[PDB]
Amino acid sequence: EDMIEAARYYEEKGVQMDRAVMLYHKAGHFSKALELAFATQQFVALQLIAED
Repeated sequence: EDMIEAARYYEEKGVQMDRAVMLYHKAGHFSKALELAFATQQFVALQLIAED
């Protein structure tokens, strides 16, 4: 439950929002992370989300 709010805070800042995507992926809530990874063009994040 924690890194969900951590990623929300990072997106609120919007500077480390890639790290917010990383945290969202770590939370298992790939539905929120996949859209952001596609938008940011992070194929590493996309592959990590798809495998996990």
